[PDB]
Amino acid sequence: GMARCERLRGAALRDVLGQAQGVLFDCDGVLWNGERIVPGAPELLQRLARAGKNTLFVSNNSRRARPELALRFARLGFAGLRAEQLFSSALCAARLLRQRLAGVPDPKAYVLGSPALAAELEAVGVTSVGVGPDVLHGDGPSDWLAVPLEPDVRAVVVGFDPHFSYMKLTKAVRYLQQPDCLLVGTNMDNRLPLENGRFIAGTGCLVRAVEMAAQRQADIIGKPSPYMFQCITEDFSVDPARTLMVGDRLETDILFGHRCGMTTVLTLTGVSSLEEAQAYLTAGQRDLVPHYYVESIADLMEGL
Amino acid sequence: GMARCERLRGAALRDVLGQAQGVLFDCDGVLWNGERIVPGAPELLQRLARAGKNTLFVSNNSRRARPELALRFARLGFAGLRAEQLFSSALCAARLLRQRLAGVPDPKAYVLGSPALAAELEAVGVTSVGVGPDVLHGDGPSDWLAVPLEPDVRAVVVGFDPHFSYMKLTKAVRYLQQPDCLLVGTNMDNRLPLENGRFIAGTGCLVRAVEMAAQRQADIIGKPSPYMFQCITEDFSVDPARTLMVGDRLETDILFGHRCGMTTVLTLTGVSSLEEAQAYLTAGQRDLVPHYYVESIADLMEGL
Ligand SMILES: [Mg+2]
Ligand SMILES: [Mg+2]
Repeated sequence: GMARCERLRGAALRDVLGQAQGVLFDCDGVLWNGERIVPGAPELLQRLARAGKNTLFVSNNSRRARPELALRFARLGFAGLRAEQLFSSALCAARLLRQRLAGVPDPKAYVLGSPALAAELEAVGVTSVGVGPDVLHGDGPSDWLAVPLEPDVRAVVVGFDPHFSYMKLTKAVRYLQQPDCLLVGTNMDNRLPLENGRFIAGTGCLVRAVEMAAQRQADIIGKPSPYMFQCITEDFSVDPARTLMVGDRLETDILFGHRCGMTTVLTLTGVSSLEEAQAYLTAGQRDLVPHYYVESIADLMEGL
Repeated sequence: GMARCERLRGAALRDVLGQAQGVLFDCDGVLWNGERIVPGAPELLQRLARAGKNTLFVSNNSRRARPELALRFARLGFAGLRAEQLFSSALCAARLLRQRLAGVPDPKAYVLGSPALAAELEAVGVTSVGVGPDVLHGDGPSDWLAVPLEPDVRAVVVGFDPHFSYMKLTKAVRYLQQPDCLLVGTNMDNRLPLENGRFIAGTGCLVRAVEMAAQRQADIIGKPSPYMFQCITEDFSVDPARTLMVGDRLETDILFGHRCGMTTVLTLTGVSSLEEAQAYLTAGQRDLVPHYYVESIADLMEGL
């Protein structure tokens, strides 16, 4: 219940991991950093599998699709992995629209995002527009507002989009003038972590901008939004009480666990540090303190 | 004292307006709506001048320089207007940087904004770069982050920029990696009002985007930011107790007045309606309740 931020070892470690029906893994900062993977991570999955434990993988990535993600696992030495275990914000975004755009014929979405995100939409029957560069044509507003749009658009989907422009912001706002139109954000992250400790602006910057202009609260898919779990529980029977959430980041992965009622395990490889976790415990922010923590997910094995 | 949202007529209209040493006007929705001016607005100004009252004009516009704004006034039938009375967010942005870069040699700023905003900076001694289109080329992040920047940049200034892109956002974040660098936002408005009641995304959307990515709280110039007043009091001696703030919007102009200690007057020829004012008074949110209100600023003449 109350995260004591205890290091998960020996007696407690065998208990909690042992009792777990399944384990939920963030990918970046947990299983790997770039193409260089965390020691013993592949073996951990093998043993989790043989222990009879369901392992699922969750990612706020919105740039590259399920197929190319499964391959990434293979490239990095993770084998025997089914695509059905992979859940990205783009996938779950598509899943949301399909449910919302139920009895709507020829469902269309304006997409400020990647070709992958489009693919995930196209896999659920939702056609896409907006992917790619949209440079600003015209002298002033009257020109920008006269650009012909898609009449069948029933949703604005903001994912990660390096081609995000004021022009796209305008189109999205225009589309959203129809109240019935949906606004979806793949994730609210302010930063996208990069391989060697670098970063660039995160999708949440683009989402928040559209929200402000359109004066709307977007539906967010990715962690720490509980819908990520919703997306999972539709496919898998996941008793959160018997499932561990493992992540490197406190503001995404851990908060996700608490909101879903999962026992959370912070790994000290990746973004967050223990000092920060205790600082939250230390600061009274009851929802960002991990129940347990480990130096690396490799430490989890003796629990099996 | 406590703004009761009273209708300003006869005795009350005679009292405070009579006692007022000066009057501060927002332009859009007060003096005019688009190119259509409020009947008798020019007359009010003529009569205020002869009454011996200093009139100043404040705007969150960042697309028009002081000169080009003065012309708008003259061409729209407002005569005897000195440019010294005009205060735009772009102008005050320049005033801020000049003060903050008080002793920096060859000061440079990265500007996500208009050529005008650049001019106000260039008139104040601050060199500018970033104005105009900045298309994103390169396959991924490593390419985007390897783009050579201008070394002398000591400030990021976010104004209204229809060329705003993820590349510009990226450049801004990189500049801001040096903590000593400044982050300035001309205004935080969610929307930019257009001639015929239309609108487009406001500067505040872009600013918030840069803030999130760079994890910075930008310094805001325009209303309702008190700095707009500071910018003015550097030029004019304004006793706020003897100065009227007149505006069409409650959340920008009126909030601005309360924060500066000016007697606030809502004109109903603009964005806000009387209904909204009564809602705030009813709700106890004192900083958005106008002390007084008039159907049009033309009603103020009988106070003289
Ligand atoms: Mg991660
Ligand atoms: Mg206005």
